[PDB]
Amino acid sequence: KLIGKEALFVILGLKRLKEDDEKLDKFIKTHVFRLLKLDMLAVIGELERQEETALAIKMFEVIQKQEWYQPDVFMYKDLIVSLAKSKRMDEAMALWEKMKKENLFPDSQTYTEVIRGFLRDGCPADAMNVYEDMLKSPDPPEELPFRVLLKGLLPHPLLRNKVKKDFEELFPEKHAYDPPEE
Repeated sequence: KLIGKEALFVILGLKRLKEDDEKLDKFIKTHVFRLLKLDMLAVIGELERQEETALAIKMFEVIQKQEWYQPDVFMYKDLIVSLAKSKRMDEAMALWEKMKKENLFPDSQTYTEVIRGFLRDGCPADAMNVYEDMLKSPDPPEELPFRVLLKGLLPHPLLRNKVKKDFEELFPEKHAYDPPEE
């Protein structure tokens, strides 16, 4: 992608001061608060990609305070997925709960990516939580998230069988000629 000069200066400075709480906070107040919207999104996106999740959480906190801020599912998705990839499952789940409270609407790929993230980290309970949220979505569920779950839940046949049963009951016709279980 595409990272401007101010955004790049901030990213290098945050990573530089990462372990000094004192210097970091002053740097944030001095160089990060003035960032324009596009540049803040650019900085949090790069931190998330690099899995500098502690700095990303700080950026998200600054962002929420901005005059232009409006809760966005993708902004939450990106952070949660970065957290799961860094094995901060509790922080990730907590952000997912906060997202739900803001009444946002994950698309199917969002449910699926979060679920894959939790399963990868060996957290079936968290995956199932997101799965149960997916079943309550306004949208009808797509099959892909079920295939992910059934393959990630082999070591946990009670969870896997429950998912398998939710599918057959939700897609009687589709279960028949296209098993996600298979």
